[PDB]
Amino acid sequence: HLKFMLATNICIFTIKNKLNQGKMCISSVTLMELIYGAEKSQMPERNLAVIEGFVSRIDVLDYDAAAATHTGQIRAELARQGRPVGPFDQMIAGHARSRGLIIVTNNTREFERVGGLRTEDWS
Amino acid sequence: HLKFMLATNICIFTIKNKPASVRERFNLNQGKMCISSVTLMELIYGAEKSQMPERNLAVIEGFVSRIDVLDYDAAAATHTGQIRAELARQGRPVGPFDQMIAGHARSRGLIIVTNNTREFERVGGLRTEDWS
Repeated sequence: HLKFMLATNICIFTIKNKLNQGKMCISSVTLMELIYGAEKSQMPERNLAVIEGFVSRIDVLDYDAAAATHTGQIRAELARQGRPVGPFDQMIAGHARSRGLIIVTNNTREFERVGGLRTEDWS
Repeated sequence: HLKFMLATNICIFTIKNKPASVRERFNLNQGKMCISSVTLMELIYGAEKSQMPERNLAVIEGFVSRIDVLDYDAAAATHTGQIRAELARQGRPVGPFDQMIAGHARSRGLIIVTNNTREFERVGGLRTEDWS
């Protein structure tokens, strides 16, 4: 039973070192960011290989109609507040909220603005 | 059955009947079109930020019921990451959401229908059409 959705930065911290098993997942949106980071890195093949290994340990959730609907709502509400958030961060927030998941992030201030969204900082 | 993935602006053009050539072609192709859930997100955002959220939301719901909504999955994400990295290398970036639609389409072997096409024409393995 899934309890957490790890933000992209948390995935990176976990990989680089420098917690729960079976209860964690990522949005497919975070996978996209991870792939982009590896491929643009100095060692793309090696870093891509690492990501396949990371992904095999957690669930990757498809970004579905529910995730999209929550995201659209969040984006409209944020715009009203003058509260900017990254486009992908907004999608991860919506996905998490759509799934009743805790979003784990080292940016608890950025995701704090999404109403109905619980956050933890494992940094 | 699915052959096209409609970009967000094309959906809007279809809904508004402006330019009316898009809806014309939309009707030619019933049963062969879909959208990414990413586009649904953009559509919902547009409704909810408007002055009449409930009415515009209903419009989106009515439109979407006529086409398939595909979930943005691991393959879509992976093609997107790669497309994004390649555009970056070439120094020709595109909007954050647009590239996700491009990646979703390529991951599914679909034609992406869009009023741009210059932004995506160079993407290998990705076919594009303009209904404007």
